[PDB]
Amino acid sequence: GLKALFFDVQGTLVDFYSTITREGEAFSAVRGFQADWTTVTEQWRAEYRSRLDQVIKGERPWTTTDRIYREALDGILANHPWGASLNSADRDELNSLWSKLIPWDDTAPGLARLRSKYITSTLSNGSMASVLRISKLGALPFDAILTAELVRSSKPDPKVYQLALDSVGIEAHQAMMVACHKYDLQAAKRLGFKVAFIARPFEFGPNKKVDTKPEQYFDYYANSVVELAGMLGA
Amino acid sequence: GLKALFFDVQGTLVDFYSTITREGEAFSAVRGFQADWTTVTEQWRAEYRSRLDQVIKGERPWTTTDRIYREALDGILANHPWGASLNSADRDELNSLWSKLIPWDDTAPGLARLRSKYITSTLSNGSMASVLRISKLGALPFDAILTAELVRSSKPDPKVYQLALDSVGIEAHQAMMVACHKYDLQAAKRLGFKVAFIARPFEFGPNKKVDTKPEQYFDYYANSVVELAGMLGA
Repeated sequence: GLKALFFDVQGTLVDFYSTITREGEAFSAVRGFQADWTTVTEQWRAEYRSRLDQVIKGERPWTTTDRIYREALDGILANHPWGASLNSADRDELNSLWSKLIPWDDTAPGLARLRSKYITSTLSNGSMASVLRISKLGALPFDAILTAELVRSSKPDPKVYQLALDSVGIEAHQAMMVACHKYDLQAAKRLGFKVAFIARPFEFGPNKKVDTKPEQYFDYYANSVVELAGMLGA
Repeated sequence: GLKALFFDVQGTLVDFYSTITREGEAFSAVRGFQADWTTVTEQWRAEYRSRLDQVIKGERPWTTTDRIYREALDGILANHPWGASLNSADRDELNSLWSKLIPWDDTAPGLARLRSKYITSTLSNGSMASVLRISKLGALPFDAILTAELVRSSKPDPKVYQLALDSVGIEAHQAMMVACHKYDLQAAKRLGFKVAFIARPFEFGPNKKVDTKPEQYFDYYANSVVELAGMLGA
């Protein structure tokens, strides 16, 4: 990280857990039902992985992640009674959430600092649509917005890390990946990137354990974007 | 136009003529010679687009616009008596100016104001790296940077404007094209965009004339970005 930092978004920068469980509470109660939004979040994400692997395994073909979440919702709604009462336009509204995820309280100030010293960009699996709307809404400054949609792929596919470099015009040794997911940081480190870990102990909500162990290949390890800004001289 | 705005960059938002003629005027000073930076500019932009046209046709493998300008520089430099004295690091410098184009005075505040009411992004023909770099340099605020290198093409190719709708999630009638070039707005309007024309009479410097007539098919017609912000109520 001597010229540009690339920031994973979901979990790393934004709280999808709180977003689905709180906004979904406004959705449920207003339709007269109560839903287990903690379970729904899980089945939706897991149903998004498996529906992504198949997208990465090569049999099921590429679609924007906004379309992946929306088809995943039809699968998991079928394992809830109330899912049947939601029409197709109800589920569009429910799916819209992923373009609305909430920042962690350190994301905006640490993004602002770092960009005062660096080129900053997203490198996320979300849609460009969602990631653009997530940053505008949450006031997150970025010099640019890149997602895996632009290469029709998915991290940890090297096509995706190459796009970071190509779109900013730098060598790997000049870039650093910022993610709370260690798989992401290995693929980047395989490819020569510098890497920073932001520990996100509540990524998946209050009752779950996450993996926040340090690791030697980590160039930096931080509990917030602001702390990472401090170790990088911003 | 009611949800998102897209801006052409060269000519429309940044003063490339001043950039080359000023910064270019200092490049020779450091090295002890003189040139017509006006003449170089015209030849350079011209050879670039001719070579560009050989990649659109496919008769020439696709290269980045930065690579494309770097080769054009070699071709035009043959015609000037100070050319042989620029080694290839001298020319790499010279080529770095296309990522340093200076905003027009109005550009920064109008984009700051127009981003308060709409989603906004570049949609220019240059490279991502250049466009990202000019924006960060001129402190120009955008929710996202898009160029036609993201689809290995160039305006008025319809992909380029589709890619605008795809990334933001909006259809063409809620999107607006902004440019000082009429070929660009002609395409945006056939594809259902609203279109705003920005008149840039000094685009090519003092001793030239520029067609900046209004048109029936323009949705808006302004002499600055801050003027266009005023007309859109921002």
